[PDB]
Amino acid sequence: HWGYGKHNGPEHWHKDFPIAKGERQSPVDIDTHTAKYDPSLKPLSVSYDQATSLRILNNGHAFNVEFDDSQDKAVLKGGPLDGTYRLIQFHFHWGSLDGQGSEHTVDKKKYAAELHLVHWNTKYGDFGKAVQQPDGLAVLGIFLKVGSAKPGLQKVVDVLDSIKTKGKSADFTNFDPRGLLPESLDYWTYPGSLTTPPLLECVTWIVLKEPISVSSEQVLKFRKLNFNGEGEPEELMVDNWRPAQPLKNRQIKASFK
Ligand SMILES: CN(Cc1ccccc1)C(=S)S
Ligand SMILES: [Zn+2]
Repeated sequence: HWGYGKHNGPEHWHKDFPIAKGERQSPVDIDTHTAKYDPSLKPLSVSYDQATSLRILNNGHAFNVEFDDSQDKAVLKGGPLDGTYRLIQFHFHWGSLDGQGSEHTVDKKKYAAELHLVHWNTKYGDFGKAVQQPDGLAVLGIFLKVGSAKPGLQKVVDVLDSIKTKGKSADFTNFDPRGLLPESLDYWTYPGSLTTPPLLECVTWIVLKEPISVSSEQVLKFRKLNFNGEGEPEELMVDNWRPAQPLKNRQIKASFK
Protein backbone atom coordinates (compact mmCIF):
# COMPACT_ATOMS: atom_id res chain seq x y z
CA HIS A 1 0.00 0.00 0.00
CA TRP A 2 1.11 3.60 -0.56
CA GLY A 3 2.96 5.48 2.13
CA TYR A 4 5.98 7.71 2.71
CA GLY A 5 8.73 5.12 2.87
CA LYS A 6 11.53 4.24 0.45
CA HIS A 7 9.54 1.61 -1.38
CA ASN A 8 6.05 3.09 -1.34
CA GLY A 9 6.60 6.86 -1.15
CA PRO A 10 5.63 9.73 -3.46
CA GLU A 11 7.86 8.57 -6.34
CA HIS A 12 5.90 5.28 -6.45
CA TRP A 13 2.38 6.63 -6.18
CA HIS A 14 1.85 7.03 -9.91
CA LYS A 15 1.80 3.25 -10.42
CA ASP A 16 -1.46 2.86 -8.49
CA PHE A 17 -2.67 6.45 -9.06
CA PRO A 18 -1.71 7.61 -12.56
CA ILE A 19 -3.21 11.04 -11.96
CA ALA A 20 -0.07 11.62 -9.88
CA LYS A 21 1.47 12.91 -13.15
CA GLY A 22 -1.64 14.93 -14.02
CA GLU A 23 -2.16 18.52 -15.07
CA ARG A 24 -3.19 20.03 -11.73
CA GLN A 25 -1.29 18.21 -8.98
CA SER A 26 -0.45 19.53 -5.52
CA PRO A 27 1.47 20.73 -3.63
CA VAL A 28 3.44 23.29 -5.62
CA ASP A 29 6.09 25.87 -4.92
CA ILE A 30 4.61 29.32 -4.54
CA ASP A 31 6.93 31.71 -6.33
CA THR A 32 5.90 34.92 -4.58
CA HIS A 33 7.31 37.21 -7.23
CA THR A 34 5.43 35.54 -10.10
CA ALA A 35 2.08 35.10 -8.33
CA LYS A 36 -0.31 37.71 -9.67
CA TYR A 37 -2.34 40.00 -7.53
CA ASP A 38 -5.99 39.68 -8.47
CA PRO A 39 -7.82 42.80 -7.18
CA SER A 40 -11.16 41.13 -7.99
CA LEU A 41 -10.55 38.30 -5.47
CA LYS A 42 -12.99 38.71 -2.58
CA PRO A 43 -12.02 38.53 1.10
CA LEU A 44 -12.16 35.07 2.49
CA SER A 45 -15.08 34.30 4.82
CA VAL A 46 -14.27 31.76 7.51
CA SER A 47 -17.33 31.09 9.65
CA TYR A 48 -16.30 28.62 12.35
CA ASP A 49 -18.28 29.90 15.37
CA GLN A 50 -20.73 26.96 15.27
CA ALA A 51 -18.16 24.26 14.43
CA THR A 52 -18.79 20.95 16.13
CA SER A 53 -15.82 18.66 16.32
CA LEU A 54 -16.56 14.99 16.95
CA ARG A 55 -13.43 12.92 17.12
CA ILE A 56 -9.81 12.50 16.24
CA LEU A 57 -8.50 9.57 14.23
CA ASN A 58 -5.02 8.22 13.38
CA ASN A 59 -5.62 6.91 9.84
CA GLY A 60 -2.13 5.61 9.28
CA HIS A 61 -0.80 8.66 7.40
CA ALA A 62 -1.96 11.60 9.51
CA PHE A 63 -4.39 12.38 12.31
CA ASN A 64 -7.77 13.85 11.34
CA VAL A 65 -9.91 16.01 13.60
CA GLU A 66 -13.41 15.34 12.23
CA PHE A 67 -16.43 17.62 12.29
CA ASP A 68 -20.20 17.28 11.96
CA ASP A 69 -20.69 18.32 8.36
CA SER A 70 -24.40 17.38 8.18
CA GLN A 71 -25.39 21.06 8.52
CA ASP A 72 -23.87 24.42 7.56
CA LYS A 73 -22.07 24.90 10.88
CA ALA A 74 -18.49 25.70 9.90
CA VAL A 75 -18.15 27.05 6.40
CA LEU A 76 -15.73 28.68 4.08
CA LYS A 77 -16.98 31.11 1.42
CA GLY A 78 -15.80 34.12 -0.57
CA GLY A 79 -12.26 34.46 -1.80
CA PRO A 80 -11.98 32.59 -5.12
CA LEU A 81 -14.95 30.40 -4.22
CA ASP A 82 -18.44 30.31 -5.66
CA GLY A 83 -20.95 28.99 -3.12
CA THR A 84 -20.50 27.44 0.30
CA TYR A 85 -18.01 24.84 1.45
CA ARG A 86 -18.44 22.87 4.66
CA LEU A 87 -15.65 21.90 7.02
CA ILE A 88 -15.30 18.12 7.27
CA GLN A 89 -11.90 17.64 8.90
CA PHE A 90 -8.46 19.05 9.42
CA HIS A 91 -5.09 17.36 9.51
CA PHE A 92 -1.40 18.25 9.29
CA HIS A 93 1.66 17.21 7.36
CA TRP A 94 4.99 17.47 9.19
CA GLY A 95 8.66 16.64 9.19
CA SER A 96 11.25 14.68 11.14
CA LEU A 97 13.15 17.98 11.57
CA ASP A 98 12.01 21.59 11.88
CA GLY A 99 13.60 22.32 8.47
CA GLN A 100 11.02 20.30 6.49
CA GLY A 101 7.42 19.11 6.75
CA SER A 102 5.27 21.43 4.70
CA GLU A 103 3.86 20.39 1.37
CA HIS A 104 3.57 23.80 -0.25
CA THR A 105 6.75 25.80 -0.25
CA VAL A 106 7.22 29.59 -0.54
CA ASP A 107 10.12 30.60 -2.75
CA LYS A 108 11.37 27.07 -2.12
CA LYS A 109 11.23 27.57 1.69
CA LYS A 110 9.88 24.55 3.60
CA TYR A 111 8.01 25.09 6.86
CA ALA A 112 8.01 22.67 9.77
CA ALA A 113 4.43 21.59 9.10
CA GLU A 114 1.28 22.49 7.22
CA LEU A 115 -2.32 22.44 8.39
CA HIS A 116 -5.08 21.52 5.93
CA LEU A 117 -8.65 22.51 6.77
CA VAL A 118 -10.72 20.48 4.34
CA HIS A 119 -14.10 21.76 3.10
CA TRP A 120 -16.52 20.37 0.47
CA ASN A 121 -18.87 22.23 -1.87
CA THR A 122 -22.44 21.87 -0.57
CA LYS A 123 -23.83 21.78 -4.12
CA TYR A 124 -22.54 18.18 -4.33
CA GLY A 125 -24.28 16.93 -1.20
CA ASP A 126 -21.47 14.98 0.41
CA PHE A 127 -17.68 14.69 0.45
CA GLY A 128 -17.57 11.54 -1.62
CA LYS A 129 -19.40 13.16 -4.52
CA ALA A 130 -17.50 16.42 -4.11
CA VAL A 131 -14.07 14.83 -4.65
CA GLN A 132 -15.24 13.72 -8.11
CA GLN A 133 -15.77 17.37 -9.15
CA PRO A 134 -13.21 19.93 -10.30
CA ASP A 135 -14.57 22.47 -7.81
CA GLY A 136 -15.47 19.90 -5.16
CA LEU A 137 -13.15 20.90 -2.33
CA ALA A 138 -11.63 24.03 -0.85
CA VAL A 139 -8.61 23.38 1.35
CA LEU A 140 -7.30 26.17 3.57
CA GLY A 141 -3.58 25.58 3.98
CA ILE A 142 -1.73 27.20 6.88
CA PHE A 143 2.03 26.97 7.44
CA LEU A 144 3.53 26.16 10.87
CA LYS A 145 6.90 27.53 11.99
CA VAL A 146 8.61 26.65 15.24
CA GLY A 147 8.83 29.37 17.84
CA SER A 148 6.23 30.42 20.40
CA ALA A 149 3.51 27.92 21.29
CA LYS A 150 0.08 28.09 19.68
CA PRO A 151 -2.26 27.80 22.69
CA GLY A 152 -5.20 26.79 20.50
CA LEU A 153 -3.25 23.73 19.30
CA GLN A 154 -2.57 22.31 22.74
CA LYS A 155 -5.82 20.37 23.14
CA VAL A 156 -4.92 18.56 19.92
CA VAL A 157 -1.35 17.80 21.07
CA ASP A 158 -2.52 16.47 24.43
CA VAL A 159 -4.90 13.85 22.98
CA LEU A 160 -2.29 12.34 20.58
CA ASP A 161 -1.12 9.83 23.24
CA SER A 162 -4.54 8.24 22.99
CA ILE A 163 -4.28 7.71 19.20
CA LYS A 164 -0.66 6.72 18.82
CA THR A 165 -1.22 3.97 16.27
CA LYS A 166 -3.11 3.44 13.02
CA GLY A 167 -6.85 2.93 13.46
CA LYS A 168 -7.13 4.44 16.91
CA SER A 169 -9.74 7.11 17.49
CA ALA A 170 -10.80 9.23 20.45
CA ASP A 171 -13.76 11.44 21.24
CA PHE A 172 -12.81 15.04 20.53
CA THR A 173 -15.71 17.41 21.05
CA ASN A 174 -15.89 21.19 21.48
CA PHE A 175 -12.60 21.92 19.76
CA ASP A 176 -12.58 25.38 18.20
CA PRO A 177 -10.56 25.57 14.97
CA ARG A 178 -10.55 29.40 15.14
CA GLY A 179 -7.63 29.00 17.55
CA LEU A 180 -5.47 27.63 14.73
CA LEU A 181 -5.78 30.71 12.45
CA PRO A 182 -3.21 33.45 11.97
CA GLU A 183 -4.14 37.13 12.23
CA SER A 184 -4.20 37.78 8.49
CA LEU A 185 -6.32 36.00 5.90
CA ASP A 186 -4.16 37.20 2.97
CA TYR A 187 -3.75 34.20 0.68
CA TRP A 188 -2.52 32.63 -2.53
CA THR A 189 -4.93 30.48 -4.57
CA TYR A 190 -4.65 27.98 -7.40
CA PRO A 191 -6.42 24.84 -8.71
CA GLY A 192 -4.90 21.58 -7.59
CA SER A 193 -5.37 18.21 -5.99
CA LEU A 194 -5.37 16.15 -2.84
CA THR A 195 -1.76 15.68 -1.77
CA THR A 196 -2.32 12.03 -0.85
CA PRO A 197 -3.73 9.17 -2.89
CA PRO A 198 -6.16 9.14 -4.64
CA LEU A 199 -4.66 12.53 -5.63
CA LEU A 200 -7.94 13.67 -7.12
CA GLU A 201 -7.92 16.97 -8.98
CA CYS A 202 -10.81 18.50 -7.05
CA VAL A 203 -9.24 21.17 -4.84
CA THR A 204 -9.29 24.96 -4.90
CA TRP A 205 -6.22 25.64 -2.76
CA ILE A 206 -6.25 28.68 -0.53
CA VAL A 207 -2.86 28.99 1.17
CA LEU A 208 -2.47 31.66 3.82
CA LYS A 209 0.57 33.95 3.61
CA GLU A 210 1.02 34.24 7.38
CA PRO A 211 2.25 31.12 9.21
CA ILE A 212 1.25 30.27 12.75
CA SER A 213 3.98 29.62 15.30
CA VAL A 214 3.96 26.41 17.32
CA SER A 215 6.50 25.39 19.95
CA SER A 216 9.20 22.82 19.56
CA GLU A 217 7.40 20.72 22.22
CA GLN A 218 4.17 20.84 20.23
CA VAL A 219 5.70 19.58 16.96
CA LEU A 220 7.79 17.01 18.88
CA LYS A 221 4.54 15.45 20.03
CA PHE A 222 3.36 15.09 16.41
CA ARG A 223 6.55 13.08 15.79
CA LYS A 224 5.73 10.53 18.49
CA LEU A 225 2.79 9.22 16.51
CA ASN A 226 3.08 5.96 14.60
CA PHE A 227 2.27 5.01 11.00
CA ASN A 228 1.84 1.41 12.08
CA GLY A 229 -0.95 -0.32 13.97
CA GLU A 230 -0.63 -1.48 17.55
CA GLY A 231 1.45 -4.67 17.74
CA GLU A 232 3.19 -3.92 14.47
CA PRO A 233 6.79 -2.74 14.20
CA GLU A 234 7.09 0.90 15.27
CA GLU A 235 7.63 3.45 12.56
CA LEU A 236 7.36 7.07 13.59
CA MET A 237 4.78 9.15 11.71
CA VAL A 238 7.14 11.83 10.35
CA ASP A 239 7.78 13.23 6.87
CA ASN A 240 4.23 12.57 5.75
CA TRP A 241 4.49 15.25 3.07
CA ARG A 242 4.56 15.11 -0.71
CA PRO A 243 7.13 17.33 -2.41
CA ALA A 244 6.27 20.09 -4.81
CA GLN A 245 4.85 19.10 -8.18
CA PRO A 246 5.16 20.85 -11.52
CA LEU A 247 2.99 23.95 -11.90
CA LYS A 248 2.23 23.14 -15.56
CA ASN A 249 -0.49 25.32 -17.06
CA ARG A 250 -1.45 27.20 -13.89
CA GLN A 251 -1.05 30.70 -12.48
CA ILE A 252 -1.05 31.28 -8.74
CA LYS A 253 -3.11 34.33 -7.75
CA ALA A 254 -2.55 36.51 -4.70
CA SER A 255 -5.24 38.28 -2.73
CA PHE A 256 -2.75 40.95 -1.64
CA LYS A 257 -0.11 43.26 -3.09
C1 LIG B 1 -8.15 15.60 2.10
N1 LIG B 1 -6.71 15.36 1.88
C2 LIG B 1 -6.18 13.98 1.87
C3 LIG B 1 -6.03 13.48 3.31
C4 LIG B 1 -7.08 12.83 4.01
C5 LIG B 1 -6.87 12.41 5.34
C6 LIG B 1 -5.63 12.69 5.99
C7 LIG B 1 -4.61 13.35 5.26
C8 LIG B 1 -4.81 13.77 3.92
C9 LIG B 1 -5.82 16.43 1.57
S1 LIG B 1 -4.06 16.23 1.62
S2 LIG B 1 -6.41 18.05 1.84
ZN1 LIG C 1 -3.33 17.35 3.54
